[PDB]
Amino acid sequence: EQCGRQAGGKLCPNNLCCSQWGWCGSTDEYCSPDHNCQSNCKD
Repeated sequence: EQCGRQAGGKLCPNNLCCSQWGWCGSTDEYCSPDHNCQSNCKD
């Protein structure tokens, strides 16, 4: 994994959102609170 609780609490590079599953991206499945985004989230 890349970030979040699945990767030692790491933040994503380049201000990307960390999804609920520990992967870095920029779309709703990664960034939305409705999808349990972990960090660098949108709204």
